[PDB]
Amino acid sequence: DVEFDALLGSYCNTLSLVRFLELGLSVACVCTKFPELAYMNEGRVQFEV
Amino acid sequence: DVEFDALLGSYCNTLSLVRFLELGLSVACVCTKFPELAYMNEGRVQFEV
Repeated sequence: DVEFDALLGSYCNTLSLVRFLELGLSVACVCTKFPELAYMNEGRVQFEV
Repeated sequence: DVEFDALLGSYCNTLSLVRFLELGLSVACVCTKFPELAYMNEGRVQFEV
C-alpha cells in the first residue's frame, strides 16, 4: 500500500493598478505637481470679476 | 380450411447515449482524468490573493 498527498495547484491574482487619469473622475481636478509645496506658507488666487 | 397465426411485428428500443462534453454543464467543471486517485491520500490546493 502506497499513499501520497497531492498538491494540485495555486492561483495568484494580478493586483491591477489604475492610473487616476485613466478614470472619469479626473475632469474635476487640475492636478499639477508643485514639488516645493512644503516650503510654501500662504497662497492666493486673484479674481477680477 | 387453413388456419394459422401471424406475428405481425416486434420493435426494439433504440438507446441514446450522452457524452457530457456536449452540455452546458461542462462549462462549470474542469474535466481532468487521473488514474492514481485511489493511491492518493489527501489533496490540497493553497491560494494566493
